[PDB]
Amino acid sequence: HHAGYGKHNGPEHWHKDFPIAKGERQSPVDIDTHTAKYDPSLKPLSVSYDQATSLRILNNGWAFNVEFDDSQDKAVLKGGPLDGTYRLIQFHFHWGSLDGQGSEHTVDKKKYAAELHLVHWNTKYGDFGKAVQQPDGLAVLGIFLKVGSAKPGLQKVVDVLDSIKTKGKSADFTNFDPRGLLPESLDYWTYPGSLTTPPLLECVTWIVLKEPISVSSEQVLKFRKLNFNGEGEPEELMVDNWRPAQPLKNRQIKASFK
Ligand SMILES: [Zn+2]
Repeated sequence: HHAGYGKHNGPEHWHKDFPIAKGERQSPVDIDTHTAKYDPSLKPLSVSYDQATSLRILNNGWAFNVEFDDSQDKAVLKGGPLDGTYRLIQFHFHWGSLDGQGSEHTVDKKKYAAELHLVHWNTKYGDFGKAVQQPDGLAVLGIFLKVGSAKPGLQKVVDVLDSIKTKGKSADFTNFDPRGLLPESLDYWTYPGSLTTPPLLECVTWIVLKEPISVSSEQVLKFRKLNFNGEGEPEELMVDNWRPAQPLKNRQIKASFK
């Protein structure tokens, strides 16, 4: 009986196994666009994914992760609020059972159909495991997804989901270009926060893009065909695997843009 997104083990229950769930810098949060202040101090954001090397995609019962080779300085995130270099290790989504919900962060309380999370770790800490133990160990790029026109660069991901339907399944996923999942503009909000799943460590600088990418209903429907359960178990569809907005507390959300 571990955490999950069910009525008896959902986000509201996580604090029992992870006290930090009621911490001072938990994520996600609602982004109040009118209160977020433009920060002249923010340097230009740099997303260098030209040499990104994906290797595999796995259903881990919480989402599916496209994993990358981070043994070398290739796909990195720098600039903006960040100091130093952060290396891409994996990306995953959260999505709902309906187009009206699914994102973890909200904008003026608005919930998007889904949210993409590109996870990077601060290279100054040597590895991901050590980085998550640091307040500035991680830097996650958040991108909202809305339903409309299909996203060409996402179809490759959608097509392999059939092979990793259940928890524990993984498949080769080489040569995937994450640049195809980025919106046109890099304008962003940013604030200090946490992982949004156990162990919910407060080691994350969050960079959430203002501009959503559009995906087709067909593409999102395939996300909804995945299973939380393992092979040969009662089917529990993988939907609504998002954590709700948490108290902002003593934090300020800064904007990179007008
Ligand atoms: Zn996430």
